[PDB]
Amino acid sequence: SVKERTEQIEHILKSSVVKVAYGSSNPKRSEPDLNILKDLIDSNYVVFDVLLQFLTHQDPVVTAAAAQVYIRRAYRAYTIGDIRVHEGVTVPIVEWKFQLPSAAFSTFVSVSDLSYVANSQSLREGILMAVDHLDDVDEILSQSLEVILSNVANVCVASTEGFESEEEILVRLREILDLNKQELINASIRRITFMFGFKDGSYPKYYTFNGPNYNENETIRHIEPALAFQLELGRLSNFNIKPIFTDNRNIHVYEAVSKTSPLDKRFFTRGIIRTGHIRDDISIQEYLTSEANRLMSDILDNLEVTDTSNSDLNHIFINFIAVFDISPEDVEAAFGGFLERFGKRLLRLRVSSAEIRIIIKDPQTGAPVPLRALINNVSGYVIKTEMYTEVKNAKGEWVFKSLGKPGSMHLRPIATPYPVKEWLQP
Ligand SMILES: [Cl-]
Repeated sequence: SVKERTEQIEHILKSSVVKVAYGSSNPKRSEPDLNILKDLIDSNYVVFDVLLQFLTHQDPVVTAAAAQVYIRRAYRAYTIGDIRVHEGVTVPIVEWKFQLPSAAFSTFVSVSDLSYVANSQSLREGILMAVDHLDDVDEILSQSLEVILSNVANVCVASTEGFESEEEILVRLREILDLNKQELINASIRRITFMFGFKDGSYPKYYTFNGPNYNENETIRHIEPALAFQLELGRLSNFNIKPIFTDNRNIHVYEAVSKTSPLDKRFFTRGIIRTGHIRDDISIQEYLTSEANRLMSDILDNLEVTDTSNSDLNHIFINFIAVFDISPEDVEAAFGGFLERFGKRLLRLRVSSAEIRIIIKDPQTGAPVPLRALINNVSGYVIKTEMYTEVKNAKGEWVFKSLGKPGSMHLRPIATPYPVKEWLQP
């Protein structure tokens, strides 16, 4: 598939550009047909693993249809405006304008910086720039910013040949930052992101640095900031969070300490399952349960290497991003006995509960419907799985809605931060 989709894309991009029949030559600078690109933007399969390489595609005319797809699919939670394909000193530059609505996503003025609050009255621009190699950046960046804390810059980087440790790429990027610092600031760039594509099907890496001192935002290291909501970080707001980096980049583990009570330590792992290919043979239900399983294995191994000293209510959050043909009952099926298979490992590790998020193609409407399975180890006697949908309530906030008989969180708002151990308060 990684081959097939890598090719599948090429045809879709160039087919968006091409406007004319054989022999007559096509227009030098022409807009791409969004009806034709739409089926690549609104796709349930992964796209970002295979797409970045086409931003430094040879031709500058698909490069721009590549850009749009990226922007238009990263900013699925935003109200996107219009996009201009500019032309820099060297490589092209793409500018999109955008703004965020008030129920954009499950846990509700920006997605990645939850402290960016604005009134009922706010103006937000973004740059996309492709580069070929990290050395290219410094020259490109300053000129690029000129098309002018509220803006956003995403920089793609087609190669890092001649680099070894991340950490040496990190302080390269820090150099590049601290040399353009005041110039980034003048473009009111709130958050800039370097995104390194790949070819064998690995998911891009992401580095993001914020604010006036462009220090790295560790908490959203390998996720496009626009989609960081898939991590649902807001729900950790009663804890001082800190990442623990891992070799699996679909996995974001965080040490949490209740601000209120330094003795309430936990680890929240939040894994993400994008999907690029399902096998013909197997059921959907069968697919959900292997990767869930896989992911929980990879997850458990990291905790069984990390120092989980006085942790207690350790928590796992698996997030599927695709849409699936399956049924709520079949979904619930798949996670029957899900943890039990891990009982001794979850026991030794103090993992008390796990939450899965799946989306279901509605049989009739064909529209996507979000489920949560909340599995709770507590009351150790048995494991209860409570199944919800997500619904907008009276107030306008997304909310759990049980599938059967009311559950623990039957109409709680999905954004509810995990409660703290209060009895540990002085
Ligand atoms: Cl993607």
